[PDB]
Amino acid sequence: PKGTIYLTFDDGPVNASVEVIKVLNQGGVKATFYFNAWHLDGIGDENEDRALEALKLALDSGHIVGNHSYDHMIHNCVEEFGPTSGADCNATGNHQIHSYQDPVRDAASFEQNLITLEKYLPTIRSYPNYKGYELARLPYTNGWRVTKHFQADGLCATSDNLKPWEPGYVCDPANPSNSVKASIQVQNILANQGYQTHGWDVDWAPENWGIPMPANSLTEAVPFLAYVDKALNSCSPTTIEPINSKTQEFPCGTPLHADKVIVLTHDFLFEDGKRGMGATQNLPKLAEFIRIAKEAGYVFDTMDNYTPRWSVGKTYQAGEYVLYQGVVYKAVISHTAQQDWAPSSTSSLWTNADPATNWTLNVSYEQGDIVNYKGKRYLVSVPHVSQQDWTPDTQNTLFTALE
Amino acid sequence: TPKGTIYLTFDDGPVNASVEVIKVLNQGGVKATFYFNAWHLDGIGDENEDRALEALKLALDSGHIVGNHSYDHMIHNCVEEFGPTSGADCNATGNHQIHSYQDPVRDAASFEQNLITLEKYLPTIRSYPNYKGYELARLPYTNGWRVTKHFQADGLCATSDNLKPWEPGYVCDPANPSNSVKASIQVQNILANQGYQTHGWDVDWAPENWGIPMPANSLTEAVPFLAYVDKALNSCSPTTIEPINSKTQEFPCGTPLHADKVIVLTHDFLFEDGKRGMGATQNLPKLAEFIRIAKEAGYVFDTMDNYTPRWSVGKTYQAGEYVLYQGVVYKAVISHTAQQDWAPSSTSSLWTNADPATNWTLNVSYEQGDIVNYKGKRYLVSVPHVSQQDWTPDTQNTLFTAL
Ligand SMILES: CC(=O)N[C@@H]1[C@@H](O)[C@H](O)[C@@H](CO)O[C@@H]1O
Ligand SMILES: CC(=O)N[C@@H]1[C@@H](O)[C@H](O)[C@@H](CO)O[C@@H]1O
Ligand SMILES: [Ca+2]
Ligand SMILES: [Ca+2]
Ligand SMILES: [Zn+2]
Ligand SMILES: [Zn+2]
Repeated sequence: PKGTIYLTFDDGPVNASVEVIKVLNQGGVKATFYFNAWHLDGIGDENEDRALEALKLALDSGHIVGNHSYDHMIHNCVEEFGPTSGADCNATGNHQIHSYQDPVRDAASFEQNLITLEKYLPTIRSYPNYKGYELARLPYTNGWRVTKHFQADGLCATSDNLKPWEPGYVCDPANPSNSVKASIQVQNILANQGYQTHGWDVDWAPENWGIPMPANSLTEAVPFLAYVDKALNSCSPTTIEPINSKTQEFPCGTPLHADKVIVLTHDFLFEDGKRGMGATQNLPKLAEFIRIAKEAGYVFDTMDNYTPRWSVGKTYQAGEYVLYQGVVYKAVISHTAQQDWAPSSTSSLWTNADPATNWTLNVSYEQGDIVNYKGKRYLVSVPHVSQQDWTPDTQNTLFTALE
Repeated sequence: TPKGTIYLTFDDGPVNASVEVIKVLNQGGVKATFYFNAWHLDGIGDENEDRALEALKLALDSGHIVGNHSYDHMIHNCVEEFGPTSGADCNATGNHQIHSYQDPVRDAASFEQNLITLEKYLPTIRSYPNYKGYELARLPYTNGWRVTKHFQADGLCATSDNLKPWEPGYVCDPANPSNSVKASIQVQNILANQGYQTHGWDVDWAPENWGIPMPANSLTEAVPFLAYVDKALNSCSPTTIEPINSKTQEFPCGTPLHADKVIVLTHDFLFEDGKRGMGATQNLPKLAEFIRIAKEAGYVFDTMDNYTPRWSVGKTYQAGEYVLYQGVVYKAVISHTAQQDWAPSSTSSLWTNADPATNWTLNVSYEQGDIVNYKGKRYLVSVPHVSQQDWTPDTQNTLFTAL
């Protein structure tokens, strides 16, 4: 395979999601859907009466469902959140403005998302492809919490004053907006609940948002495949445009990102409706893209596999990463995986490399890491692998409490 | 060896009274488990609770275990519309135990809301290893257990559709439980599919006399309460306990995991000088004394996170013995001594997963007649077997029969 494409669809489940999924199924591929459950409540200002149907269809078809927050942060676009808020924020177009404010409340939206999904589809946890409590992606934000050493933020994703295209708009990644700062804190809060978050490499979007029916200008399949070819092994989260889509400090060349392209797109771009004739014009682009991408040697996978599953029989090199039971591990020593020697909190063969900051067992801590433990912050003074006896409040040779 | 293990469990905190309870436990040199309802943090729980957050912090800083007792103690099912006054409204009627569970999906959701509220008021709470809000739960009103796949049982008369246990004409039929009970059974199953264990109790430290104006004053004295604990030790109390709504009728008497252990239920609010009596002045001394004399009698105190004993390297396990490892219950396949690199897991030959859940799961020893959920469908285990990845119920029409 020349690479692996991860088709990721944001902002469903909506009516438009249904035909998208059928195109995927016909194409013989699985995708990842980052869902906002407010559509299930009928308050998301989309054609969304088939939201539940779409959710079930996504899950019955084997696609992965991940967590895009309950309301896409629309509570931070309006004065008081309610059933008309999506339409209000759509009226103003202030989505990217003050998008994150109180990061605790904003992170709680992701958990509210689990509540609502599990409300409308009480069986959802019986689906192994339901990953709502494991995989997430922040509204507006090309931000990543993949592993302890694969993390980076969208430093100008959202603004305190002006939308990006506007004159005089400033973006200083070194002194990011308050919204960006808050969004970083959300990332951290989620990572401490065990989420990975993933950004994207390429965004399948209207080439022109200024024309009527802008969804019609979704990149045609052939040139889109060119964009994908260009993103492959090219650290495109740093070079992608527009600016609010960049991940400025993305660890170019980080091993898990090799030979992979994450495509972001939006279900709503594939309906015939307020944005254009997206079903008529864009469903065949999706279909053709899948066909010609396969032809060209790409395979398609899902974000539960973006960090590969630990596999019995496979030989691992030290430093290689796996996902095992939702936790990221990094191989300590090269070896071949066998049945009883899975990664764990006590394995000598692996350390826990989750992208989290709370003190955790069997983590290779590095000098300069700051960890949280029983409500305090501690600076790691000497590198070591955490173990139960070496708690930060009792090991001042390893940790120093910060003020 | 100790005479047995006592698990002090305090329900309905965090409130003001919690603080002095915690201090006495601390002076007693013991750790307890608090099953909390976060509505007190919002100040709508109708208790003296301005120090709720102080109490939560103190509980966690003192090393006590925090477990999930749901956000509002199901008060939303005691009133027409849940709101800031519903606690008082329900205290006005005394209908806590009537229609206590209705929509199990919604009631189970209160346990997740509890997580949200706790993590809102104390954003650092996940940095406490003693925070087990997302792992350990107890249903309001209900002596119900989801411990292991072979250690589960319900409070078949815990809650009612009409009358309370003391009202004449009240009838408890375990064989044909109330609707509220059936709903609570579903809540147990929902939480268990989210990874919770739930535990009931063996003895309840409560007013000896609810008919006086200051009922808290009649909390059993230390010596005779110790006698109750003694009586409970190895004698299947959940079946014999009174009142009837506190029974666990089908409790697996003699089940090994329950041997030599006594779980004590009590309530923080019984240790307050206030509307229930002189709880602080009268009951804090009883608590202190009970701790002293229990120890002198050979008992040790432990927390509910250890009720299912944590897996520990170096310990020898026997075939069929249960452990907890990373919040998951496992059951030993053969007698062996535990080694660092051979931990229980989804792929371990030494252990099977024995969580008390019903969703189809890897490496579970299924029995004939077990019913599992998988991708939205229910399957009868026709051929008992240990589940593996290639034997998903949708593809194994000999091992499983679709219902
Ligand atoms: C231009 C456009 O379609 N923007 C949409 C907005 O309509 C929607 O409410 C939001 C949440 O899904 O996502 C995007 O910002
Ligand atoms: C008689 C008594 O004290 N009942 C209490 C009730 O007051 C309280 O609101 C509820 C939830 O905390 O727990 C108990 O049912
Ligand atoms: Ca995880
Ligand atoms: Ca668990
Ligand atoms: Zn989005
Ligand atoms: Zn209670």
